Amino acid sequence: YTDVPISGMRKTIAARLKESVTENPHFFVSTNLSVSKLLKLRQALNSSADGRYKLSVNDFLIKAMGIASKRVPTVNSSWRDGVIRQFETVDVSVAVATPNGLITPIVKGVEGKGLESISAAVKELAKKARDGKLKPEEYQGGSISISNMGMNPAVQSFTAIINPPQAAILAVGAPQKVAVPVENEDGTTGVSWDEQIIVTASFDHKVVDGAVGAEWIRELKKVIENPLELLL
Repeated sequence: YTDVPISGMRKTIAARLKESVTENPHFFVSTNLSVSKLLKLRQALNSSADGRYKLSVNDFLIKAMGIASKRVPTVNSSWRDGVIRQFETVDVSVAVATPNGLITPIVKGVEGKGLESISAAVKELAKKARDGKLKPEEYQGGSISISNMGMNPAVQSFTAIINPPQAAILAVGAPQKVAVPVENEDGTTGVSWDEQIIVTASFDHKVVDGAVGAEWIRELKKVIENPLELLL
């Protein structure tokens, strides 16, 4: 009936996603991260401030992605002319939802940067993405991506398409209350309510195998569920 035409900008993104799904054989690895200690650490770090900063879960996730990509360097790679290009630093592309679609500004040098610097760079790039004032060197590049959907409480889990020429992409669902067993100080078991987040990582099988993706997911889960390991 109504036949509004394609903008032309959508055609390049459609061809790019076509390239991604036709040259990257994707496989997904799902996990559930417990963030009950991460939320307490974020609450303490936000309460011990004078309005200098404001921390979110995405800052801890980007720092944990940097730590996990430094520990497993096979995921921090690409696919080039007969050659695998392996980087040292973790450059994390963060997806920002604008009314003109999707853009991925890059936070450069994630490992050894600082949570306040990460929060400042994410806020700068997000407000500049909403104003539409970016340079091509700010959204062209990166070694790993992350898609965030925590503001929507309906999305329990979702998958994402890998932006070429990267090798992996993360997808973070809304937190939910999951029943987790607990021992009391006597012999019986109990019911405790834990805040869990379903995290799905999509890997390219030409670069990352299933054991390498499982090791990356295990290190990410370790750094998330033990928040004091973000110091190291």
